[PDB]
Amino acid sequence: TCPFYKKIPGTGFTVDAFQYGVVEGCTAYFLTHFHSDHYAGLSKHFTFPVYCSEITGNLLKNKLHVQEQYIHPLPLDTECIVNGVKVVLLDANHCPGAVMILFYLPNGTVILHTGDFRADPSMERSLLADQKVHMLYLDTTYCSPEYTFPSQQEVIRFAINTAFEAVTLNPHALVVCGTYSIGKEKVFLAIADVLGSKVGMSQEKYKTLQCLNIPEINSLITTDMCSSLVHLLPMMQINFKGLQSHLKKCGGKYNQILAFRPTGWTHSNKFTRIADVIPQTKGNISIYGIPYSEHSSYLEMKRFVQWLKPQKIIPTVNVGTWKSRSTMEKYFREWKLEAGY
Ligand SMILES: Oc1c(F)cc(F)cc1-c1cc[nH]n1
Ligand SMILES: Oc1c(F)cc(F)cc1-c1cc[nH]n1
Ligand SMILES: Oc1c(F)cc(F)cc1-c1cc[nH]n1
Ligand code: NI
Repeated sequence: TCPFYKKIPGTGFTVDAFQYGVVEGCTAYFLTHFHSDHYAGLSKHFTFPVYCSEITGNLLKNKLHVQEQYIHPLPLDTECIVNGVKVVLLDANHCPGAVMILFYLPNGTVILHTGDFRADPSMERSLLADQKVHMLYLDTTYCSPEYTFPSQQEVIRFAINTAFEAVTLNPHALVVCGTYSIGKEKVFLAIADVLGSKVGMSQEKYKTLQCLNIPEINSLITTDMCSSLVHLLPMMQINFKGLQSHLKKCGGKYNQILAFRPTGWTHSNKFTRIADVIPQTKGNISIYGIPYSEHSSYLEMKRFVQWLKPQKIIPTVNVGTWKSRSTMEKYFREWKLEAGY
């Protein structure tokens, strides 16, 4: 059964609620983004209205085969009326097509649902600047002060410089990047661009990237592996055995692999700085774990919430244990007392 934190009270709306069968009284199902834990349950047999971004709608149509008649794409930054209720979609700074949703309830209450997001000061000059938000449904993935990591720009600078140095020293080196979902496309696109290469990948991954429908990505991707010196593989293959196996298939074209595993936060962030990061190495294979996050750091989250000044916060991540729930509630109270309430 559908949990309380996925229902929007005083409406017929749910958010990211496709794995619970027919939800009683739900007239419209919102989907914040195309990640599997959020879309779980959608297929060609779904017959209720789905509201989402254009990019999310492209993925629903082509990857999950949802019928066109049930897909309702909405433009960003635009007041829209859905089943008698004013809504706005805002960029979430997560993966491609990811949104936050502002709901203007009939009773005068205003709700912001962040979906998954990476909070940024630029959100302080969105349509959020205008008015009061009563309730915030918050992506609390990294809601603890130990969760630190660098900016996306700093991580990409490291990856570009590392890859360019390696291939300039050894023109016969291959670069490999791991993936298991949409998001983090900058890692492989930025490396390919500096090396003057397209990114080679499976037909299935090519299809997914096409669905994003953006010319710059299309110009840098191919299914012809032999023509490319940056290859994408499933994240599960980014290990010494998997990479050894892959190098055999390349027909003596390469004699070294440099590989990148984009992760989220890992405990090595507590000790090491991005500039001091070193790889795991075995013979002619090296693997770098790089902390490229598409979720807010603790400090980014705190800044956003202290700016927004919501009356109530409902966490949507780490909700399963009493320890997690208690810890998050203590941070929200600290932030409030500091902020002057
Ligand atoms: O995600 C992107 C990326 F990684 C590289 C790029 F050039 C463009 C995008 C993008 C996202 C939405 N519109 N365009
Ligand atoms: O955390 C808050 C903050 F930083 C500023 C603010 F105005 C309110 C809160 C809050 C916490 C729980 N309910 N409201
Ligand atoms: O363990 C707990 C529990 F069972 C119930 C509860 F409300 C809180 C906790 C907890 C643990 C650490 N901090 N808070
Ligand atoms: Ni996500």
